[PDB]
Parts: sequence; C-alpha cells; structure tokens
Amino acid sequence: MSGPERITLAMTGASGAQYGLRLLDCLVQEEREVHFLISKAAQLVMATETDVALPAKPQAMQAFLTEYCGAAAGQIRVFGQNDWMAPPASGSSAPNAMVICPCSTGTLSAVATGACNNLIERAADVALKERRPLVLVPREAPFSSIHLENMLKLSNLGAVILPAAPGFYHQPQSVEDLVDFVVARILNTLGIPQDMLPRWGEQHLVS
Amino acid sequence: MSGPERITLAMTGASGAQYGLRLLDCLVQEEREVHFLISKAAQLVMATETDVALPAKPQAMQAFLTEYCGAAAGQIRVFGQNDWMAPPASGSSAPNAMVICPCSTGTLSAVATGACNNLIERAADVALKERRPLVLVPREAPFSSIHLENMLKLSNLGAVILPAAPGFYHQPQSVEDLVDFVVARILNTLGIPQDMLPRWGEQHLVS
Amino acid sequence: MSGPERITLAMTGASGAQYGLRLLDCLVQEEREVHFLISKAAQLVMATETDVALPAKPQAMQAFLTEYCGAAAGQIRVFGQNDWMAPPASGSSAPNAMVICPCSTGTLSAVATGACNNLIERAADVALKERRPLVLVPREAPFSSIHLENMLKLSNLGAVILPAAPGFYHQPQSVEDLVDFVVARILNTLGIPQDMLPRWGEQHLVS
Amino acid sequence: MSGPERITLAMTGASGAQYGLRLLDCLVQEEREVHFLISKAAQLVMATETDVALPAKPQAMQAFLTEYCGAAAGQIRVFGQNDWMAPPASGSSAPNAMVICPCSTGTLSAVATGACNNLIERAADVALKERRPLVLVPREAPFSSIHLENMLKLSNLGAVILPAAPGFYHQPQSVEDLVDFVVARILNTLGIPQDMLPRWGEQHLVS
Amino acid sequence: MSGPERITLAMTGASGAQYGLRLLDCLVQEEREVHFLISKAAQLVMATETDVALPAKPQAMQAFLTEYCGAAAGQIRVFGQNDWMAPPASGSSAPNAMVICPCSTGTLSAVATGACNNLIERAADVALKERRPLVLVPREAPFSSIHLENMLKLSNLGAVILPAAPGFYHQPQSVEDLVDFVVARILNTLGIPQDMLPRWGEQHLVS
Amino acid sequence: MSGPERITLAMTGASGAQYGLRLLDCLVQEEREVHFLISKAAQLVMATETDVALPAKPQAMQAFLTEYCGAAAGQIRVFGQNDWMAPPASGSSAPNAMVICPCSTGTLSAVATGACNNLIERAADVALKERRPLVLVPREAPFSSIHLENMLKLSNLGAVILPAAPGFYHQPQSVEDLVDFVVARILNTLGIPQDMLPRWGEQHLVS
Amino acid sequence: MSGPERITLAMTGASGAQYGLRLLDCLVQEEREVHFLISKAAQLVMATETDVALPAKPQAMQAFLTEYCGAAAGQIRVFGQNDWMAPPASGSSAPNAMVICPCSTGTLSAVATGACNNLIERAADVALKERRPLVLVPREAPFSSIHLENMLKLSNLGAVILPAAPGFYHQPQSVEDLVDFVVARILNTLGIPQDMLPRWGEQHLVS
Amino acid sequence: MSGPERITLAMTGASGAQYGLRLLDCLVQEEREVHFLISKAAQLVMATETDVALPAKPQAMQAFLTEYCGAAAGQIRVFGQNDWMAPPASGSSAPNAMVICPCSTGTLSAVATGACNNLIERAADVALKERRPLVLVPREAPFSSIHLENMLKLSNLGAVILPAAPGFYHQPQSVEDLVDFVVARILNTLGIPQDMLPRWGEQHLVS
Ligand SMILES: Cc1cc2c3c(c1C)C(C)(C)CC=[N+]3c1c([nH]c(=O)[nH]c1=O)N2C[C@H](O)[C@H](O)[C@H](O)COP(=O)(O)O
Ligand SMILES: Cc1cc2c3c(c1C)C(C)(C)CC=[N+]3c1c([nH]c(=O)[nH]c1=O)N2C[C@H](O)[C@H](O)[C@H](O)COP(=O)(O)O
Ligand SMILES: Cc1cc2c3c(c1C)C(C)(C)CC=[N+]3c1c([nH]c(=O)[nH]c1=O)N2C[C@H](O)[C@H](O)[C@H](O)COP(=O)(O)O
Ligand SMILES: Cc1cc2c3c(c1C)C(C)(C)CC=[N+]3c1c([nH]c(=O)[nH]c1=O)N2C[C@H](O)[C@H](O)[C@H](O)COP(=O)(O)O
Ligand SMILES: Cc1cc2c3c(c1C)C(C)(C)CC=[N+]3c1c([nH]c(=O)[nH]c1=O)N2C[C@H](O)[C@H](O)[C@H](O)COP(=O)(O)O
Ligand SMILES: Cc1cc2c3c(c1C)C(C)(C)CC=[N+]3c1c([nH]c(=O)[nH]c1=O)N2C[C@H](O)[C@H](O)[C@H](O)COP(=O)(O)O
Ligand SMILES: Cc1cc2c3c(c1C)C(C)(C)CC=[N+]3c1c([nH]c(=O)[nH]c1=O)N2C[C@H](O)[C@H](O)[C@H](O)COP(=O)(O)O
Ligand SMILES: Cc1cc2c3c(c1C)C(C)(C)CC=[N+]3c1c([nH]c(=O)[nH]c1=O)N2C[C@H](O)[C@H](O)[C@H](O)COP(=O)(O)O
Repeated sequence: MSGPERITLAMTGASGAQYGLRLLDCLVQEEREVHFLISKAAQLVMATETDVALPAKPQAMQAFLTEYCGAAAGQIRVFGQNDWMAPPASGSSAPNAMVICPCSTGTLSAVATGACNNLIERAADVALKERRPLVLVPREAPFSSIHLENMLKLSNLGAVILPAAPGFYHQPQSVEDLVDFVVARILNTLGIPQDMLPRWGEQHLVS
Repeated sequence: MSGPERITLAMTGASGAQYGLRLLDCLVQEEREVHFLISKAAQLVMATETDVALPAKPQAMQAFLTEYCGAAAGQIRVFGQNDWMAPPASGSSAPNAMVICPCSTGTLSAVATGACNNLIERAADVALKERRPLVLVPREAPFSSIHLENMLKLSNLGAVILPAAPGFYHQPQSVEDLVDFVVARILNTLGIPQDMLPRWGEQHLVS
Repeated sequence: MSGPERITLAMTGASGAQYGLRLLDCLVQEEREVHFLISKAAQLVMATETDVALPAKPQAMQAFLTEYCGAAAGQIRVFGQNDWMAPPASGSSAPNAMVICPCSTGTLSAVATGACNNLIERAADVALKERRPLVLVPREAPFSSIHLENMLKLSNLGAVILPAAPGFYHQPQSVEDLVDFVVARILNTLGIPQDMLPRWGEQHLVS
Repeated sequence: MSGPERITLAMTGASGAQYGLRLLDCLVQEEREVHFLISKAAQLVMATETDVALPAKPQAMQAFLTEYCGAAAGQIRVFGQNDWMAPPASGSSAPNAMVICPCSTGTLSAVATGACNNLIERAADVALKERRPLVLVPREAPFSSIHLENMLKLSNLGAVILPAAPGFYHQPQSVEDLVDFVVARILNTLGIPQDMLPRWGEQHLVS
Repeated sequence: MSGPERITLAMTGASGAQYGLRLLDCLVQEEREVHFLISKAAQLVMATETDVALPAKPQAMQAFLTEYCGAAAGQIRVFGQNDWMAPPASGSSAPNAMVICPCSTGTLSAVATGACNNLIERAADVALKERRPLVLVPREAPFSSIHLENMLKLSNLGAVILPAAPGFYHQPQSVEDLVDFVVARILNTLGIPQDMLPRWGEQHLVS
Repeated sequence: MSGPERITLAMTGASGAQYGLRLLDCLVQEEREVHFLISKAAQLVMATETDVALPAKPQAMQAFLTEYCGAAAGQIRVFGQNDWMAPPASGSSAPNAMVICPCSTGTLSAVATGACNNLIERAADVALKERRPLVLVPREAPFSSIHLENMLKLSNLGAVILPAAPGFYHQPQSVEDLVDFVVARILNTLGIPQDMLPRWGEQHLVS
Repeated sequence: MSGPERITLAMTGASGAQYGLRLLDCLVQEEREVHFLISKAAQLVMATETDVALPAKPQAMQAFLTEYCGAAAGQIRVFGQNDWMAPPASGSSAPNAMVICPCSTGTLSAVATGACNNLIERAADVALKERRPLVLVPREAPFSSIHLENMLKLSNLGAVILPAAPGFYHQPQSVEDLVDFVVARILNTLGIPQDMLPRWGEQHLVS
Repeated sequence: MSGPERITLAMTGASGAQYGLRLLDCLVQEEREVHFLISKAAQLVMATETDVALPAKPQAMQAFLTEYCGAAAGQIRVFGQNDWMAPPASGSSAPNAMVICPCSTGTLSAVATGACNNLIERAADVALKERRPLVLVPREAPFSSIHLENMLKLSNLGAVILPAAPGFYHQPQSVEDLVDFVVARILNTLGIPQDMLPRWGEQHLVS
C-alpha cells in the first residue's frame, strides 16, 4: 500500500461535518486503520447540519461508525477527549498521519500555540514534534489576521493547511461532488489512492 | 441605500467562476453600478468550467453581461486590462468598493507586493492607498506559506480575505446554494442587503 | 441614533464589576439592544466586590438585569458561555459592536491567540474577522510583557485597548465618578451619546 | 529596612497628581530619602486638578513639600529640569530606585527611545543603563499601538509598567482608597512596607 | 536563611512526578512554607508512574502530603485549580518563588501566551508581572519548534527554563540519584541550600 | 530494512556519554554501518564519568569499539576531527543520517551558525544542506536563551532537537533503563527498530 | 561585605591590559577571591603594551600575580583555557560574578552565539544560563554592526556592556586616572566599594 | 587634498570636550573649512571639565575659536542651534562630512529616530538622507540596550559609530595621547591625513 496504514482523524467544531464523514468512509474503503477523535463542539455541529445520529460516548460511537462505514472490527478505534492512554497522546506511539477535518479556528489556535488542552490538540502537538504528517482543514470566512498568522506558523513548520475550498473544474453536479473534491485533495496529500478527482492533464502530451 | 453605490468587480483565474457571476447578478439586482474587470486566465476558467459564452472584447462583453443580468443601460461598465483611463486606475476617481472574486494566487501576490501589472492589480493598489474597501476571494488548496504570507500582509493592512469556503449550516440542497453562501458573505462584508443567508440567532433571546 | 443599535457586552474576571454594570445601565438608557455575556470568573468577582446578587443561569439573570436597569422586555438578551446558537457566535449574525469590560488577562490572551474556548472568546474572534468594533477594558497592574504584547497585537489589528484608568480632571467626588469617567470613554469610542464627561476645551476659542 | 533608602520620584504631565503626592507622603513616612523631580506639564496638571499650591522654583518647592509631608530637613531634595549636577543625572551617583508617577505618554516615549531631553528623562535612561529599578505609572485611555509598543520595549528591558488602574476588591469607599490601591502596588514593587493593601489570601490554608 | 521563605510548587502533567515529590520533600526539610498546586493531568501521571496514593481533594491531599513529608502543621498549603482566593492568584499576595515541576508542554504554552485558565497558569502569570522568580521544568522529547519558541519567549522575560535533563558526572547509582541531580539544580537556582550535588571544582586551585 | 543503512554518530562534550555508547551498541546490533566521530572534550567526559578506556587515536579506537560492541569488521569506521577526506565532510558522499549524542552547547552553537570548525560541525552542516536527517541530543540545564534560540533555528530548518530528558512511564528500575528510554526515542526518530520502549496505547481500542 | 565574594576575571585580546590588571588589584584589596582566566591573545597584548612579564603557564602565573598584587595565598586562582574541571566551567559551581576586561570582539561574538570554545567562553555561557552577573568591557573603534548586534543581544539578556570609554569629569591628570574611571565603573556595577570615583551630586540638595 | 574640504563638527553634551577641541584643531591645521555647532549641554560640559572659556553666542564664539586654533578668517563658521538658514540645515547645501564628537546618548537617540529638534540633529538627518559621511563619537558607560539599538540602526544605515574608546598600543604617556588616539581614528575615517597614529604593521613583510 501507498500511504499510511493508520490515520488519526479528528473532527472539530467548524461547519463541514460531511467532509469528515466522507473522508472516514474513504479511509475505511482503502483498508486503513482509523483513530477517530471528535470534539464536543463538532458533535453539535454534526447534530445541527446533518441527519447522522452519532452516539455520545466512545464505545457506542465506535459501534455506530463501524456500521455506518461497513468497517471491519477493530478498524475504527474511537478515543475520548481526555484519554491520555490512547496512542495519539504520545510520541512513543506507532506512526500515524493526522488529519483535522473540519478544523475549527479554536483548534487551529491551540495547535499553533501548543495548548494541548484535550487529546485532539495534544495529538497534533505530538505529530509536529515527531515530524509525522499533519493536515488541517479549516472552514471559516473571512479569515482574520489571527487565523492567518496561526496558519502561516503551522505551514512554516510543515503542517499542510488545506482549506475546505472546493474547485469547480470537474463538472460538479451536487453538494456531494464538492465534498468529494476536498476529500480527494486530502487523500492525495496523504499519498492514499483515490478515484474521485482525476490527475490533471495526465493525457495532454503537447501544446 | 446601505453599502456602496459602485463596486469594482474583478474576476481572476481561480476556479469558482460561478461565484463571480452570481455576485454580479446580485449587485445588479440591488441597483448598484458595477465596473467589471476580467483577466485573460479568468476567461479561460469561465470557458472550461461553465457554459457561459462570454465575448472576448470589452464592448461585446458589456452587451452580453447587460443582457445576462437584466441590467439597465450603463449599469455595467466593462474595462480592459490595460485601460489606464478607466476610473479604477486612479485614486482621483470617485469612491468604489472592490471585490476580486475569484482571486487567483497570482493576483493575490501582485496585490501584496504592489506589482500593478494590469488594471485589476492597479485598481487594488489604488483601493489600498485610498483606504477604500477591498475584498479578496481566493480559491486554492492547499494554501502554501507563500499564499498565507500574502494574505496576512493584506489583511493586516485592512483587506478582507474571504476564501471560497462555503458553510453547510443553512441546509444546502445544491451547488447553487453553496455558491450563494459565499456570495451572501461578500454582500454582508460590503454592507449590501441580501436575503440568501439569514442572520444567525436573530430570534434566539436566551439560554 | 448615532452609534450602534446592538452591543455585545461581555464581562470577564478582572476587578471592576462596577464598570460593566454601569455601562450596561447607560446602554439601556440610550435604548440600545444589549447581548449580555458573563464568564464564570466574572460571577465570582461580582460576588466578591459588589452587593449585586446576580442569578446564576441565563433566564433568571436576564429577568434580574431587566429589572435592575429599568430595561424594556427583550432589550437585554443573556447568553450562556456555550451557546453557539446565539448571534455573537457567527459572523453571519447581524452587526453588533462588542465591549469586554472588565477584560481579564486570560480573556485578552484568548482573543489575541484566537483560542475561541467559550462564547465570549468566539464573539471577539468573530468581531475581528468581520471588522466590527471591539473594545477591551483590561484591569491589571503591573502589566507584564505578555499582557502588553497581547494588547499591542490586538490594537494593531484595530481593537481599541481601553484600560480601566480613570482620569481626575473632572473634579471626581466619589468612586462612582471615577467609574463614570471610564464608562464615558467607552461610550465616546462607540459613538454613543453621553453626558457624564464634558467635551474638552469645547468653549475655548483662543490663547 | 527592606527596600531602597533613596527613591527618585518624578512627576510628569498625566492626570493623577494625587497618586504622586500620596506616594511622596508614604515614602516620607517610611523614612526614605526622596529626590523629587517635576515637569512643567505636571505643574499644570497639579494646578488644574488639585488644590495644592505648589511653588514654581525648586528651593521654595522643597520648603513647601517638606512642610506638606512632615518631612525631616534634607529628606526631600528637589531638582530642576536642567540640573545636570544632581545625582539622578549620572550613573556614577549613589543607587536609587526611580518611579515616574504619573508617567505621561510623552515621557514614556522619551524613555523608550532614549531622548534624555531633561533631568527626568535622563534619570530614567541612567536607571536602565545601571540596571537600577524603574517603575512607570501611565494614565491614559485608550492606549494606542504607539503607547503599547513603548511600554512593551521598556518592560522587555526590565522596567515595571504599572498603570494607574486601581482594583475594587478591598471595599473602596472613596477616591482616596482607589489612590491608595495604586500607591500600595508601587510600594510593593519597590519592596517598601505598606499597610493600605492587605496580602491576598495570607490567612487562607486550604480549599 | 538564604533563598525564599515561601515557594509555590505546581505539578503539571508531564512525566517525572518523582522530581516534584522529591523537591517538595527537600523544601519541607529546609523549613520552607510550600503552596502546593497540582493539575488534573498531573494526578493521572502520579497514579500511572508512582505508587503514591495521593487523595483527590485539597483538604485530604494536604493531610496526606504533610504526613508523607514529615512536615509541620500549616507548612504545606494545598489549593485547588479554581481557588482564586488563594495567595498565588494575586500579585497583592506576599512574595513567593514559583516552580512548575514537572511542566507539561500545555502549561508551558499557557504561561507563554498568558492563558491563565486555572490557578497554576494564573500564578505563573502573576510571578512574571511582579518579577518574582519562576522556574519551569519541562519533560518532553523531541522538543518541537512550538515548544522551543514558548521556552525562548519565557526565558527572554526572565523565567528559568530548567529541563529534566540530569547529568551523569556525580557517579549516579540509581534512578534516585538522577532525580536528585535535577532537584539540586532547582534548589541552586532558588538559592536554597542543598547537599546532594557538590560545588564543581571548589577544591581545584590551579592547572 | 527500515531506516538508514549508515548513521554518522558524533559524540561531543556534554554529560551523558552512556547515551552515545548505548546508541552505538544498538545501531551495531541492528546491522547498520556507523561512522563514528568524537570530540576532544567528549573524550574527557567519557574518562570522567565512565570506566570505558577509549584509545585516543582513530585506528586504535576503531579496534576498541569494534570489540566493545561485537561489531563486524568494517562496520564501525572512526574518523578524526580534521579528516576532511572522510565521507561525512562532503555532500557528494553517500546518504547517511546523523546523530550528535550527547550534543554540547558549543556544538549546538557551531551547527546553528555554520562554523564548520571540525569534522563533526562540518558533517552537520552538510546534513542540513543536503536535507539528510540530523538529530541533536543536548544535555544542559538550565537552557539559556542563547541555547534556546540555537535550538529553535535548527528545529525550524528541520533538525530534530531531542534533549536527554528521559521519561518515567515504563517502570524504570535503574540508570540503564533511563538511558534506554532516550536511545529508543532516537531510534524511533531514525525509523530503526527497537524493543526497549513499547508503542504507547497499541492495545487500547476504546474509552 | 557588599558585592560578590568571588569574581571570575577573564582577560581577552583587546587593547587595555591596564584595565584588567588594575581591576584585579582593586578586587584583591577588597579581599575578594578571584578566579583569573587569560586568553592567548591577551598574553600577547599584555607583552606588547605593558612591562608586566607575566609567566606563561598557570602555576607560575598564579605565583607571579599573587606577588604583584600583595594577595593572600589561595586568593587568586588561575585556570588554563581548557581546564574544564575548574569552577567556572559548570553551573553547579558556587556563585561568582564574571567580568571580561578587556573583552575582544572575538570573545564578544563567542559569548553572543554560545560558541563555548575555551574556559572563558564557557564560563560566560554558564553565567548567562544561571543568571549570575556578567560584565563585558569591549575596547574597539569603530564598532561595526556585527559588534553592535552582539552587544545588543547580550544586553537584552541581562549582560552589562561596559565599554572602555572613560569620562573626563573627575579632573584626570594621567593615563592611570582614566584607567581608574573605568575600573570604578566596573566595581560600582558589581556592587563592590571603591573610592576612586566620587558619587555624583551626593552633596547637592537643591537648584 | 584627500578627504573632505568641509566638515560639520558638532559638539554635544557627553564627557570628552577635549576630543572635540583637538579634532577642531587638527582639522584647522589640515586647512579644512569647519562648520562648528555646539549644544547648550555641551557648553556646560566644556565649562565643567576644561579651562576653555568659550563665549556663549555665535559671533564671539567664532572669534574665540579662530584665535584658539590659529585659523584663517572665514575658516571656522559657527552656527546657532536654531539657525535654519545655515548650510547644514538643508540637503541643497554644498557637500560636507559630519562628525558629532562627543555624541550624547540624547543626540544619538534624536538622530536615530529623526527628531530634528535643533540644527545638530537636523544636520545629521540631512547627512543620512543625502548619503554624506556621518561619524558619531559616543561617550557613555554602561551602554544600555536603548543606546545599542540606536547605534545599530544608524550603523546599518551607514553612519560610523566610533566610541571614545582609546587604545593603549602606541605607548601613551599622558591624557593627551589617549585623546589623540581617538582623534586620529576619526581623521582616518574621514580620509584626512594625520601623523599621531602610525599605520599598523606598515613595515612588517613576513612571519
Ligand atoms: C457549535 C458551532 C460552532 C461553530 C460553528 C457552528 C456551530 C454549530 C456552525 C456550523 C452553526 C456555524 C459555523 N461554526 C464554526 C465555528 N468555528 C469555526 O472555525 N468555523 C465554523 O464554521 N464554530 C465555533 C467553534 O465550534 C468553537 O469556537 C468551539 O469552541 C471550537 O471548539 P473545538 O475546536 O474543540 O471543536
Ligand atoms: C487557466 C486556469 C488557471 C488556474 C486554474 C484553472 C485554469 C483553467 C483551473 C480551474 C482548471 C484549475 C484551478 N486553477 C486555479 C488557478 N490559480 C488559483 O489560484 N486557483 C485555481 O483554482 N490557476 C492559475 C492561474 O490562472 C494563474 O497562475 C494565472 O497566471 C493567473 O493570472 P490572473 O491572476 O491574471 O487571472
Ligand atoms: C475570581 C478572581 C479572579 C481574578 C481577580 C479577582 C477574583 C475574585 C479579584 C477581584 C479578587 C482580584 C483581581 N483579579 C483579577 C484577575 N485577572 C485579571 O486580569 N485582573 C484582575 O483584576 N483574576 C483572574 C481571572 O479571573 C482569571 O485568570 C480567570 O481564569 C479568567 O477567566 P475569564 O477570562 O473567563 O473571566
Ligand atoms: C497639561 C495637561 C496635559 C495632559 C493632560 C492634562 C493636562 C492638564 C489633563 C489632566 C487636563 C488631561 C489629561 N492629560 C494627560 C496628558 N498626557 C497623558 O499621557 N495623560 C494625561 O492624562 N496630557 C499631555 C502631556 O502633559 C503632554 O503631552 C506633555 O508634553 C507631557 O510633557 P511631560 O512628559 O514633560 O510632563
Ligand atoms: C496524563 C498523561 C499526559 C501526558 C503524559 C503522560 C500521561 C499519563 C505520560 C507520563 C504517560 C506520558 C508523558 N506525558 C507527558 C505529557 N505532556 C508533556 O509535556 N510531557 C509528558 O511527558 N502528557 C500530556 C499532558 O498531560 C497534557 O497535554 C495535559 O493537557 C496537560 O495539562 P496540564 O498542563 O494542566 O497538566
Ligand atoms: C570536559 C567537560 C565539559 C563539559 C562538561 C563536563 C566536562 C567533563 C562535565 C560532564 C564534568 C560537566 C557537564 N559538562 C557539559 C559541558 N557542556 C554542555 O553543553 N553540557 C555538559 O553537560 N561541558 C562543556 C563542553 O565540553 C565545552 O564547552 C567544549 O568546548 C565543547 O566542545 P565540543 O562541542 O567540541 O565537544
Ligand atoms: C594580539 C592583538 C590582537 C588584537 C589587538 C592587539 C593585539 C596585540 C593590539 C593591542 C595591537 C591592537 C588592538 N587589538 C585588539 C584586538 N581585538 C579587539 O577587539 N580589540 C583590540 O583592541 N585584537 C584581536 C584579537 O586579539 C583577536 O581577534 C583574537 O582572536 C581574540 O582572541 P581572544 O578573544 O581569545 O582573546
Ligand atoms: C551637562 C552634563 C550632561 C551629561 C554629562 C555631564 C554633564 C556636565 C558630565 C560630563 C558631568 C557627566 C557625563 N555626562 C554625559 C551626559 N550624556 C552622555 O551621553 N554622556 C555623558 O558623558 N550628560 C547628559 C546630556 O548632556 C543630556 O542628556 C543632554 O540633554 C544632552 O543634550 P545634547 O545632546 O543636546 O547635548
């Protein structure tokens, strides 16, 4: 397989719950192991803007998502926001790529300043210190200078700042096709196969 | 009327031609005068990703768009990329708000460094020096540190960096509803009435 | 009316509860709509240093303050610290000016770094990104370099840093007159009429 | 004795003459020697906002203040604004702590940039170069970014930026009690005994 | 006595609970008064990596530690994480030196940015603003650039960054001897007598 | 094999000779080729704080260490401090990972500023310019701001700053177990198998 | 006694050997213990510009200087440039103030960047990390921007930059009186009694 | 002639009046035209530390100095501190080199920030803007970070920062020989012949 075997997927409280669910689905279909993390604000967002009835506590959540995605047993592990015994909490853990999608402006700030106030924030802190991949998917508009300075600092340290800014150049016919654009971008960044977004110009030889 | 009477609307070569067309339509419906500017790369984008057959040269383009939008005569003025005699070229012009939507990473850079290589770039330069409103709508992903540093510098000087990052919290049913989200945000930033995106929490009194 | 119709007034855990109460009273007397926010530490401060018995929960608090100020029904809206459905949480809300008075060093930091950990902090973050007025009233002494760097960054972005530093040049006779000095300054900054602090030198024509 | 035997107390032209007079009184009561310096603008402030009739020239001023405070002969030395032969002008002088209270934004600037235009400004310059204590008590509101950058630079070099921002948590009953709060803070910073502001939590053992 | 009479000792959630316990023991043996603070994550660390059964709540914790160390009554005061009435919360408190040992990357960040979210973080903020001693003992590896920038900013402001990096040059025979090395370093920094680590080269006169 | 086939291991004059010896032993056991470099101060440290009688000159040193570690012939190459003909001196050499363990504050400085005064310093300079892995293991306490600024600059350029700060969370029973903690961290950073430090939380599925 | 009991006095290769000799003499007369360090370039300077025939090696040098100054036995300790076992090499040593007089531009640079290439440079590095006094006495003219940036960085960290720039305001009659001016300044900075330079304005009471 | 025909020589209020007088004498002996400027504080310094009885007003001062130096008529022009009609006030003047000797910390600051408060300060401002030579001769000790940052900024812009720091390597026998060292350095910097300080190593061919 190309790309990482294990991905820490954190969802935080920005608009765009559909991006996180769709990415979790694609990762499951590519037979990757997923350590799933979700913030209390992200649970509110998912309730407000989708019809997914996600259980509150980690054990019921893991059952639910395993079903929702057609996953194998043990494929999705769910960890709570203060579970410091979970792999993402420590750099001595086995190597994982991490994606925060969506990434709230609050979580962006926490990762930029090193706040480490919960498992999501600490797991990003660990990714940076161990130089493991870290992809942040913000959804906000306008971006203030506070937002931008946080993104610049993280990008300069090697995090990939991938905003939820879909392109329109693959004939999108629905909301799902825009969601897939961004998910494909994330998958390309991780080095994981995807077939939702073609390789640009791959058949063009000259002109 | 609340908001500016005249808006310079520049389209540049990022994905998202639909955002620029829809904004031009809303501005026409709110009876504003629009100075329309379009880059050569943006004409290619519009050809690639829409079915709008926009004429190449300014006089035919102005006729075309006046028709496309149901505009009054003289309501849309179109200026070419080297027309230094057009109002946006000089700070001695009458006051306009300016929006670059979509805003390519190339145009972002040119405005940040002050390159002024064509009328779009000079008009932004003039907006900044006269402290008139300037809203930039980038569409790119990932954003590199070069992109981010250009956005931060412009935001620190008072430009509004409004990425084409639609939210999902008003029950979007189509691509058009995501386009409208971003257009509504732009209109709110200019202070121009819109009824596509409700005012958040306006009916919530307590809890 | 001159000045904003709606003001988000946040109280946070610095000394100076009287400044926040007096400002809320003046805003009510000028017929403005107030979105009132209060932190858990600020509730402790108000208990420690005043005799106002403010109810704990938002609905009882709103009744209490409506009475305390002689307000009209609906004039004061109170929102809890995690009520992400309230208007100040989103930039899609209708435009409000925001004042944080008093502003703790913790809240100053959170706004400077973009932490957005509760509604007060997120509402400031939204004010900055939408370029709506934001006035911060710190009360601390000494100010360390951490405090000062947070204030400088926010002032450079356009926040008004208005410390609770009353002047003595209008013959103050009581603690209430010093409180009124600072409140008048805040009201002048918002553009809202006040008659507690005269206009300096308004009758002086020459010398 | 704890704290310095000699204090250079400079008064400059910000509101808050009462803070400077009260501090001079407390220092005299603690049997310290005071080198008293006062700017021409501060003399105007004292005339405008108090009823103290301070003589203009140094010899008469020294007599006046010696009386006003109940000081011993020689306890208060007064030096004029161009008296380069006075101890505070040179780093070869005996060690003194310096307090500028109130500290105008002009004097803040002069000390930050090293202007040394009069004895007050040079004495601060000497304090910094000899690493002797320097406490600045500004009274201004709002603080601009110019003010804040001057304060940050001085704080980073080890000056104590102590704004005239009294707290309300010791049951203040009058203007005099707010003045005493700030004076007590200054005295605590110098390490000089005071009994106006109790030691916080000194009797609290647990909870 | 040389060194401070009162030390605020805060334990936070990094590996190295033994360093904090041993320092508390040495401070008790040198007859100092200790204000003991402990974070919720540090309680988890102590449970995971030692056999000390520390009670959860402050009153039982104070009894426990008084016993564990052979302390006098009142010698160890324990304060909870939201006890804003305890001495370390305010700069008006009596002077204490503060040591955070171990110091988590989260607590490092909070002190660097001024977050003040709990008593530990506020007490450090107060130490810096009052220019009282502040010693931070991080335990992490690798240190990222976020960690390092937080440490540099605090060191530039006068905090002592003392990582839990024991030396091997005093013939260490056990884990306890490495723990004692770091504790001795902390005690030397505070100016408090210790006899675990000899004075280097004290008997060497020439060569 | 996972990880690099060749490692340049440099020892410099900080406390912690045991870390460098143990790492050299683990690298030999994993069948890697090691280019061993040692400074004159590090030879003094090893004499002072261990019982290893390391020969002075490179040929005798190579024989000695080959024996000490059970290495194959040619597995350990030793190069002197001015041997500019050795592979690590030039970027045209075959690719190696480099570890400086322990890393003195002097060697840290030299690498940060680019001094290149001996083979160790030049080999690090070459690692950075060719973007090959570079891991620095400092042992010092306190770290001054000079130390920290040197570490930050190198970390920002992609060096891994891994201080000799062992954790206590794998039940350490001896000095050797603390040494192994840090060595395991270094091996994890290089991507080389180790079984001294388990993978955190690897068996934890939920909670 | 006021001031430190032990002073590390380092001489380095700038013009002004007489300043270093005279300071060593005054320190001996004030009964302080001196750890004397001298660079190879400073030995050349002393040969070139004085008639002091200083022995080359430390044991003979210590005898020589003990005689030259009228010191007690053991009062002057001399350490060679690579004697890492001497007290100044380690922060675990007993506390000393350090003066580098004269301070070459090379030694200034080494201390600023943390090079630690010999005992003088390491002893300064240790002074900074332990926050012990460090006074640098450069003699160079012009100062380039490289010199100035090195001095600024060290001054910002708390080193005292005291150039060999004598004043003329105490009626100097000879070269010795100019040398004494600078030596007195150094002694004042250390807090050690001296009677060569009077206290400025000490008898001036008013004007 | 080598070097400039006209030199603006400004004296300001630092110790070292003898340097300025001696330079004026050497410039007269080399037949240069001198525009002489002197501050009010420098007149006080000259009264305090020399026996030169310099007349107060410019016309009498010019007569006096013409005599003191053996100058030709018109060779020394003296201009008062507010004489904006004198050549140094404007960049349209004929080209002159400027030397401020001695240069007070106040004048250093004024030139660094561009204050231009009197003819000396404006003449330096003009030198910098026209890129004419500007040499500043400070006399202060210690130099604070404020001093150093002012010197660094001016040196980075091309001013020569030449402190009054004489060397001892040309067998100085008196105060006059130290004064001549610095004057020779200034003359070398201007490119004007001098024979007080030999050319170093001019007769050394090898070793
Ligand atoms: C609950 C809530 C919070 C929104 C939010 C919404 C809700 C329902 C929406 C969907 C109705 C409107 C859009 N919101 C966004 C948002 N923050 C942000 O960066 N982008 C957003 O798009 N916020 C704020 C965000 O959740 C917070 O500031 C939380 O403190 C973040 O905490 P977290 O990082 O731990 O998830
Ligand atoms: C023509 C072309 C150019 C794209 C582009 C596309 C096409 C059709 C798409 C739609 C197929 C794929 C997306 N593209 C984007 C893009 N630049 C950018 O910032 N965001 C984009 O989304 N570029 C590049 C951009 O047009 C250039 O770098 C031009 O030089 C910009 O010139 P302009 O600012 O004057 O318009
Ligand atoms: C409860 C409490 C907290 C004080 C405080 C007091 C109390 C009663 C006083 C009145 C007795 C003494 C003064 N205090 C101030 C203070 N922080 C600050 O910036 N200025 C203050 O004047 N603090 C600290 C502050 O409340 C905190 O650090 C909280 O974490 C801030 O949380 P908040 O921003 O959410 O309100
Ligand atoms: C005379 C005068 C000047 C005030 C002033 C007042 C008066 C009476 C008051 C009391 C009526 C209103 C408040 N004022 C303040 C003030 N500057 C400042 O930083 N804070 C102030 O509170 N200023 C300005 C200040 O005095 C100047 O800018 C002087 O140039 C400062 O010179 P100084 O530093 O040498 O004293
Ligand atoms: C509970 C827990 C948290 C560890 C931790 C461990 C556990 C048991 C160990 C011992 C098993 C592994 C090492 N850990 C460290 C750590 N943070 C850190 O900076 N260094 C550490 O050595 N963390 C994270 C840290 O506790 C957090 O990010 C908390 O949010 C910090 O909160 P605090 O500052 O309020 O204590
Ligand atoms: C010889 C010697 C030098 C120690 C030292 C010791 C000795 C025996 C010890 C073990 C007794 C005490 C601790 N020391 C350390 C140290 N430098 C440092 O960064 N950390 C240290 O732990 N130093 C200083 C260091 O060796 C120097 O400054 C050398 O110039 C570094 O040269 P190098 O980088 O080429 O090895
Ligand atoms: C030997 C030598 C070196 C002089 C020197 C002289 C000699 C005799 C003089 C006395 C004839 C002329 C003046 N010199 C000075 C000088 N460096 C400097 O900063 N200021 C000086 O005044 N240098 C250079 C300085 O010694 C070096 O650059 C050494 O490398 C410094 O090494 P050190 O810091 O270890 O002493
Ligand atoms: C009058 C006076 C002022 C001294 C001074 C002296 C006197 C007699 C001495 C000779 C007795 C002691 C040394 N002093 C120096 C000094 N400033 C400085 O940078 N270096 C000095 O060496 N000062 C201060 C300096 O003159 C001022 O701060 C003036 O405001 C500077 O104004 P100027 O730049 O316009 O000359």
